[PDB]
Amino acid sequence: PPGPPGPPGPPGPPGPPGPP
Amino acid sequence: PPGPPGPPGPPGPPGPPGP
Amino acid sequence: PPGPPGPPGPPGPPGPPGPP
Repeated sequence: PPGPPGPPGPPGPPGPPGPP
Repeated sequence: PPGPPGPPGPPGPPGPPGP
Repeated sequence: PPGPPGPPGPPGPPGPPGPP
């Protein structure tokens, strides 16, 4: 049989700047 | 063998308003 | 055979504060 799933991916980048 | 890591997460949410 | 890729990473952190 196939091996198991790999681990989770890394966290995404920061979100965008807030508004003024 | 185990598979590769999954993909990057999405961007986070917006920062807060400025001063 | 190799397992499949893992699941997605989590969201990134919040963006920075907006300008004045």
